[PDB]
Amino acid sequence: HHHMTTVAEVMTRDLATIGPSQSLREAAKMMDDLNVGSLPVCDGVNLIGMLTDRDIVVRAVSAGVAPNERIEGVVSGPPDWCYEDDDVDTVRKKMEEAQIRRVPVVDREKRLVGILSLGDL
Amino acid sequence: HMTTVAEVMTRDLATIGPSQSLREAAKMMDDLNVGSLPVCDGVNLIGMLTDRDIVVRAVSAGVAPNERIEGVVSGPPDWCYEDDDVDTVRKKMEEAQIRRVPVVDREKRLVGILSL
Ligand SMILES: [Cl-]
Ligand SMILES: [Cl-]
Repeated sequence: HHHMTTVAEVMTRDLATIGPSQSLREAAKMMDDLNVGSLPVCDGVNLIGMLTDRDIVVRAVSAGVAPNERIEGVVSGPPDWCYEDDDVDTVRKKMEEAQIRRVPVVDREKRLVGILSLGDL
Repeated sequence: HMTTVAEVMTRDLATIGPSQSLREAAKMMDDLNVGSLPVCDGVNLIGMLTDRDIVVRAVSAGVAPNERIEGVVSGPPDWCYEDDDVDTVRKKMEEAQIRRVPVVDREKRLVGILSL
């Protein structure tokens, strides 16, 4: 048995992201269509944060921020994130510590390369 | 000895009615640190409105925060009686990935909320 499993071996590489200038309505539609509760917010491979369904509710809806408004005013971080060569068990423990279900994965240049979800484990 | 739902549920009820706004629901979820709220019209338990429901049924449709929540909730809700076995109910909650279940008496009146 050669090695402990790395994030790269279990993450998804089919990346669905949303930009900071897109609307809360667009984020909510993407969450519904993809059946996910959290989206990576990026400009291209440049990771800004993760936006959750609960973030939309407690940071936007509760404050009267309407669906046409841009995501970027609602994003708050710093995001959890990991490197693709990190050990998956260590990352899983950090996800449970933050009570998150998806974590973005970057390469050594901090470019977004994947998403690790609890369901991948 | 079997622990019943009544022994561990919260009896302090904070519910929302169908005529109240999405903003009010979201603010209650934040203030109470919960992901779902019982929707009640008087003694009539209609369903459990989740934070995700607000997003995928209201925000995704462009609904403004001041709009009422009526019709956003979908069901039927999971629910249990106060004298049900809590271990059984929690097994069902784990299976369905729900974190809160409304608890009713034999007349189907809301008496508590079970969390975990
Ligand atoms: Cl989901
Ligand atoms: Cl929560």
